[PDB]
Amino acid sequence: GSHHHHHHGSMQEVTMWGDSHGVAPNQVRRTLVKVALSESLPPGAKQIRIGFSLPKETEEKVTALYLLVSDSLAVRDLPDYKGRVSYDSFPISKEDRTTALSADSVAGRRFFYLAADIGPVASFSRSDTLTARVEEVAVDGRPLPLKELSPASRRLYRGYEALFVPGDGGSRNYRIPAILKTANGTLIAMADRRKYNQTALPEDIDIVMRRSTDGGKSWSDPRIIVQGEGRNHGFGDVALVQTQAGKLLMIFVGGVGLWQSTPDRPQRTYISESRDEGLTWSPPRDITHFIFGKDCADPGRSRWLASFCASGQGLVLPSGRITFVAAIRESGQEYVLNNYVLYSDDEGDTWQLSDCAYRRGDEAKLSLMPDGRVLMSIRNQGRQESRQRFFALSSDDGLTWERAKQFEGIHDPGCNGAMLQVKRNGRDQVLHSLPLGPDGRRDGAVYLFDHVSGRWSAPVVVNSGSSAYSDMTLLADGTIGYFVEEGDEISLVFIRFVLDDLFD
Ligand SMILES: CC(=O)N[C@H]1[C@H]([C@H](O)[C@H](O)CO)O[C@@](O)(C(=O)O)C[C@@H]1O
Ligand SMILES: OC[C@H]1O[C@@H](O)[C@H](O)[C@@H](O)[C@H]1O
Ligand SMILES: OC[C@H]1O[C@@H](O)[C@H](O)[C@@H](O)[C@H]1O
Ligand SMILES: OC[C@H]1O[C@@H](O)[C@H](O)[C@@H](O)[C@H]1O
Repeated sequence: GSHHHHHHGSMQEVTMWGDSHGVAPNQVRRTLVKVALSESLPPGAKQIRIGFSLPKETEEKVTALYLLVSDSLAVRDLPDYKGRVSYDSFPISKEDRTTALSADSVAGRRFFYLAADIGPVASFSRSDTLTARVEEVAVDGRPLPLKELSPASRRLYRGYEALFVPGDGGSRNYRIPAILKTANGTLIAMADRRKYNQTALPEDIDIVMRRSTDGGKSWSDPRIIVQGEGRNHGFGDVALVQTQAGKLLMIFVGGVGLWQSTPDRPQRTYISESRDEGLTWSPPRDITHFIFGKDCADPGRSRWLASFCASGQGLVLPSGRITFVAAIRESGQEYVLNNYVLYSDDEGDTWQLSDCAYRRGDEAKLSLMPDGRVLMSIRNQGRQESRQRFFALSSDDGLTWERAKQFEGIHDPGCNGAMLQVKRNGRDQVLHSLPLGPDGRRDGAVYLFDHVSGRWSAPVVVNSGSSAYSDMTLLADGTIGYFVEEGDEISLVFIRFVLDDLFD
């Protein structure tokens, strides 16, 4: 083995991890440091003592400390599991720097969490972070060597909440975030309820929603909107818009996997609408026949094999044209997709396709440029070219397209993300979310592209660690809502900030 293992008895081993998830004001029992014993305290043990450090700056920002003890070693803050993780909570005065528990109180458990309640104040600047470190763990007065695997650094944001966490509602997993703000200010958050594992269609997957009518301060209980009915009969990959008439429209796929779809046995595209701010939804309407396959009225598309619209959001143009970008498989000989805009000029009654927007594309998004042109951002799938994100432009409201290399300059490890057109210090810019990588789904970042200089900013990492798909919206009061896949076993996390919190 990698280490020398002695033969004079059993050896307890202690591992610790500092936490780096984001936080927000007033949150309760936020983990700062996790400590794991390799085995239960031995039968004759009487006490464990944990000593720690916590800088004045962090002390000033918390209202209370605790030691939590659990039989489970959890990834996220213990309240995020809604009781599915059992734990006891032992208060510590915020000024103290040591705490002790009897072995009887520990009751055989191995997992300890130094946690804090967060106060009401913050600057939200890049440097506005919370930290602590466990400095000693002693059993019956005998210290143990600590293996430190990460430092603690929790950034304060104006809002931070995991909206879908593994195990919620009985679903093992969650993926594929979509966020919509309506004109009346309602927030609709949807996801794939990946009930048995984290894998894609053709697994059995449902679509789930939560809603907020207070700007994301509080969220409704999750509701299953579309129920999967078995393998090959699931649903997922939601994108959302609100039409000019006010109705909400969700588009999604169901059925077999993307690469299993064929013209005669497709993975289908469905739409559903809500006329009451997402409280109720119409039964899913299959619109596959407008796109491809056996029932399509255009014989030139009746042998196309598959199509899916990119999860997250579409775009409703000033004209009222409703758009989503589809990635379409035109040949069964190749694992290649081409992008086309799927659009409706009649509030979703009928749907048409643009001319081809991008060859060898993948999930793509739209945004409205200051002068009315439409910008497409296309996922780079298969490490093409220089591993950069791809872009294209339309000046005819999405009907025809030309590649726009002048917008290229950010790396894409091959992942969905989102755009917002913003104005900052009088300048028209694009905010784009993607993982930073490089070459992997790590470090969820945002970048600003300055339209006039044609240059991208350095990235700002919003959420360090494993990070994948993201969607973003602009709240009415100027805040940005950023809805991201955090972690290897994903939770979908809604983070609120203003641009100056990240770029100032
Ligand atoms: C309908 C469908 O399959 N959607 C899935 C897409 C596509 O497979 C790829 O974009 C095709 O290249 O990719 C994911 O698996 C991914 O990369 O995390 C998630 C998403 O659920
Ligand atoms: O023996 C039980 C142990 O409990 C500890 O708290 C103490 O510091 C040790 O000296 C030892 O007495
Ligand atoms: O107010 C009643 C509702 O009626 C619907 O037709 C419309 O989509 C909504 O935006 C809302 O107007
Ligand atoms: O990598 C940093 C973090 O992001 C994920 O990977 C995971 O949930 C955490 O265990 C941690 O590893």
